Amino acid sequence: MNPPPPETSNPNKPKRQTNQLQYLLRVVLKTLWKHQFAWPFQQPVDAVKLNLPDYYKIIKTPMDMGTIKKRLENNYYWNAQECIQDFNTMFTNCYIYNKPGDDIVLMAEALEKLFLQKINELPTE
Ligand SMILES: CN1C(=O)c2cccc3c2C1=Cc1cccnc1N3Cc1cccc(C(N)=O)c1
Repeated sequence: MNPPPPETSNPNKPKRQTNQLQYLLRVVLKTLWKHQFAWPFQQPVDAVKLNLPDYYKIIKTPMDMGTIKKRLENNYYWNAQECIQDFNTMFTNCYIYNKPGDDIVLMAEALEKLFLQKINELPTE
């Protein structure tokens, strides 16, 4: 059964736009989105649809690139490190819910490498 998805707006949280956050949307997220292994990570896990009633019994801080995309579009984040933390949470959730060698884990591993390649150098202020 599904919890509400993570928030993509929060009016008591201050917003910011930075060159690095713009890059995280235009380059990092929008490029990873197109990778052949991106599809599991483009939306919150629908545990009812996928018949994973344990998913949210294990994963307590869910995160996905659909949520990240919407947060970037809303200027939800204060800085690039906050957004990077959401990507890292998404990858780590996959490793936590699954185990080494699983197909979904191989997909996350490849996407994580591409993510790190792209954030290795960010634009400056
Ligand atoms: C983030 N996420 C998981 O952690 C996870 C664990 C098991 C199953 C899924 C996911 C998943 C996202 C997901 C999104 C859309 C449709 N289905 C999803 N699936 C199907 C799948 C993907 C790859 C391999 C298998 C398999 N068991 O071979 C099954």
